[PDB]
Amino acid sequence: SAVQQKLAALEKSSGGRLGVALIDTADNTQVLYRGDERFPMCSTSKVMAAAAVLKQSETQKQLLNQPVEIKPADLVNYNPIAEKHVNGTMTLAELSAAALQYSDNTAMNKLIAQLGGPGGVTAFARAIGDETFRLDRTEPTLNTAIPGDPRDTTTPRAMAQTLRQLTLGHALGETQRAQLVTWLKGNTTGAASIRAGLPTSWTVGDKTGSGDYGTTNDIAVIWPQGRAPLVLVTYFTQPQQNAESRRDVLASAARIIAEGL
Repeated sequence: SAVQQKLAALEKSSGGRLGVALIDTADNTQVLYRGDERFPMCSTSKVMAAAAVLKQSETQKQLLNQPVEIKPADLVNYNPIAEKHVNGTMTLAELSAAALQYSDNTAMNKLIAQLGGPGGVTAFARAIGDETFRLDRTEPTLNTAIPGDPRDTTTPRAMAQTLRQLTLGHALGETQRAQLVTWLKGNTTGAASIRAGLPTSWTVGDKTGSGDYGTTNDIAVIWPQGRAPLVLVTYFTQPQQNAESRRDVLASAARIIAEGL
């Protein structure tokens, strides 16, 4: 198609490997580029950890208010929010918001621990029908993004269908889904990625991710005005271990998707 031609040209211009999955909920049509190839998820995996805790709270009705201790030994490499509460507590709601809206890596590890380890996050993916997602490590080693390493990867198609079910479907209860949507819409890290390629008028909720090998990711639910929502996943990784992040590639992919409605 035309969009596949331009996405292929974008990739060629960039020197990296680009993966895209779009779901248009209006007719359940899909646009895919390298949709079945594995990409390192990096921080986009935080969406699944938060979703898994939200699912837990459908039964444990007060779980999100449960306080969790933040101690100096919990701090890893990027802890913008948890640092503000060392030697205090944060609730699981506050930890989920920090992981999602600020990509706090300590918050992610607390969520992994609440679920019983990386296998508890992966188990949730399987329980909603995602047989591709795999979380293997905690923060920060899950970001090594080594070429060919299947650990901590998913595919664009799989992540698009899962993100659809979590935010617009009913994988979660009603109050839980609305909380996830509210959280994604208030992300602070995404201004230069998918958002930068879309009309200023559309509402976006997204989660970014970055890691070694110049890995630059963004997953998003998009609410155009007067139009059914869209789900867009953009994954990007590069051949050199020390390559720079390329958020512009993600904005460009989104702009190519958007021009063709």
